[PDB]
Amino acid sequence: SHMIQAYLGLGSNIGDRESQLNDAIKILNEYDGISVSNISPIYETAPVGYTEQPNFLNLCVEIQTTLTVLQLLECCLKTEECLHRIRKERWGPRTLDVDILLYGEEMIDLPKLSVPHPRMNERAFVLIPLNDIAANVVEPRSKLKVKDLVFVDDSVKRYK
Ligand SMILES: Nc1nc2nc(S)n(CCO)c2c(=O)[nH]1
Repeated sequence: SHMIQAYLGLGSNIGDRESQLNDAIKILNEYDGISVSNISPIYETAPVGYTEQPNFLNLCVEIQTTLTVLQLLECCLKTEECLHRIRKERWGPRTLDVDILLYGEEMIDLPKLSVPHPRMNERAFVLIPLNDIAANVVEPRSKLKVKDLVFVDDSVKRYK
């Protein structure tokens, strides 16, 4: 029951993107061991990786959690599988990504999981919305607080 403060990164680029983010937050907070305590603004971001796909909506969430980072990962995975289910086949699959960004001030390096991801520092679609809710949290790989990692990126803009 020692509570860890974690940050998650959420994204959806196809379907009702905002409603997808919204549901993921709700589902995560429904776990006995997770309490959603803050949410960033939503940002519309240009796709990173494949450039030929729709824009994402991204946000980040602060949680107070008594789960271990792997149990938290489980909750993330279950939430993805759940909001991926088709609504109507002809509409196609729905989308949602939920990543653990920060878990207390710990560096976690397991074969199935790295928290923070070592390349998270590259991602404005993460850092910008992260900075709205975790500006003063130290990202342990770099040793920089999130407010000092965040950089200018015009491909990321507030959505509402
Ligand atoms: N802008 C942006 N690009 C992305 N590429 C992938 S893959 N993803 C899914 C997150 O890993 C995203 C994303 O959430 N936002």
